[PDB]
Amino acid sequence: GAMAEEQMRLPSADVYRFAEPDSEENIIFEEGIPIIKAGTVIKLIERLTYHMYADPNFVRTFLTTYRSFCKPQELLSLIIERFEIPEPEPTEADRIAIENGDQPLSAELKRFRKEYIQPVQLRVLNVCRHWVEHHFYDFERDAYLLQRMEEFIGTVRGKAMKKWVESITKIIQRKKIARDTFQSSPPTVEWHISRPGHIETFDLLTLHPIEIARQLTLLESDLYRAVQPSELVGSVWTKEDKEINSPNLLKMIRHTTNLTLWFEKCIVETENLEERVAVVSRIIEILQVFQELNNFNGVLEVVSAMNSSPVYRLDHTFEQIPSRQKKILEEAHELSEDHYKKYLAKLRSINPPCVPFFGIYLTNILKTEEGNPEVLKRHGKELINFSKRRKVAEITGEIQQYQNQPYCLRVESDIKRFFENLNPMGNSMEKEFTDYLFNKSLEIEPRNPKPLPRFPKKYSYPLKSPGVRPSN
Ligand SMILES: COc1cc2ncnc(N[C@H](C)c3cccc4ccccc34)c2cc1OC
Repeated sequence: GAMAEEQMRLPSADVYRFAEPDSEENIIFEEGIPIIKAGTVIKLIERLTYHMYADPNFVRTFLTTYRSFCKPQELLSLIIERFEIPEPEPTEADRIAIENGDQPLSAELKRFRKEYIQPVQLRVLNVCRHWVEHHFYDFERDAYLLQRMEEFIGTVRGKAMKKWVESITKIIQRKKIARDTFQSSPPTVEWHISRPGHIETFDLLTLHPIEIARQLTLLESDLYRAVQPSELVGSVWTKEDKEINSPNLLKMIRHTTNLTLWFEKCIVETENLEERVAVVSRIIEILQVFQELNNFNGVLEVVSAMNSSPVYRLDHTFEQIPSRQKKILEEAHELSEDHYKKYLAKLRSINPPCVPFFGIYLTNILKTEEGNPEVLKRHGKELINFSKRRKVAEITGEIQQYQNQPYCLRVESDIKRFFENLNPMGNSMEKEFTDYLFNKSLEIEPRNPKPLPRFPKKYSYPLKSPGVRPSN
């Protein structure tokens, strides 16, 4: 019948793997264009380059997430095999015309070429164009992958495929060369005790708190904007090959660790109580400027530092902090309460520019990865859970909508370098250092009923803050 006629027009399974009938044993949809819930790698590839209709949403999500279930080298091989479609044999009337010496009719072959081979091959090139344009990192990481792609794209003889090879060749040309401006007047760079150039005197209390907040916001904005979606998929930042797969993500996390621990270090290594109060007060001022700038990443780094085991227990220090600053810390902490309800409402209400709290995306992605299975079972056969990947991809999409928000703030190279080079842990491991920090906390403020000892001053310069109002 017509169902068999439609199927038998496609190539046979002994010579082509991407043309078997769809069943519950190899592909399932959710509930227009149907959304793919799960399937085999073969069926995913077929639907990635489906002949009847274009599916740009599935292409975007596939190329973002595929590394969680398929290697880059394996993906190339599959789209090559998908491209290399075998043509059906001519009919008996047509076949005899060849050995006689005459041109056949070839109506079934022309229709197959028109409505299958050409459409499928068109979609494969669209995937290649999307791959090189939006995920070039794969090709620069694995040089052999690029040679194969260039070799494949080089050997595509076609009239209708001429524009696609030209466009794909244009992008690799740009990406090869890509290896090697304010709208308003930025405010004047602020200084306090440390002079411009005197980099050896740079410190928490010697730099201006306004400028610490500005330079950290510029730094963190750049780090936030550098993170690519694929770095977050499949928990690849916690796997063995984390440094190659998730370098921008790891830079973000390590900065957060180093800044947070540096705040804690600054506090507990200031053993004199009155000096430690000035240190804590200055960090709260830094948070106030983070809040002015809508650098929520920054705000919650300060909250983390203040809520840490060595700092949160310093009752004698926080007694001397003015109620106004206590309230600022309370309201900052309140952002995180009830699954970040207040934070999320604040982030949606504001206009650009901002730096979103990065930690929440990592938390939610880790929950999705751990909470959903890697594969679904149907009739004994395991199928790749694509909905799991799409949910992770949807979270990385939220990250991307805040990645084009540059600040109207001038960089200070020396202050930038200071914060880029922070190494509060030194040559200690993290657990060792955080044990040291808590042991330091116990020394400076012993647990009751032990007495509170006095300690000498370490700072020879004035501790009064210049405040957080900028000059004008
Ligand atoms: C559920 O337990 C908590 C409730 C909190 N409620 C409000 N704020 C917190 N943290 C802020 C950042 C903060 C830190 C340290 C000293 C502060 C002193 C006065 C005002 C705020 C302080 C909280 C922290 C908690 O555990 C860590």
